[PDB]
Amino acid sequence: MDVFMKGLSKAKEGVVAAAEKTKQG
Repeated sequence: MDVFMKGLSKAKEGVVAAAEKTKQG
């Protein structure tokens, strides 16, 4: 499940990226 965790975390970074970009514009 390590890979799955990395996959989720990788997606999270993108959602965070979106969250920051959206909350800053």
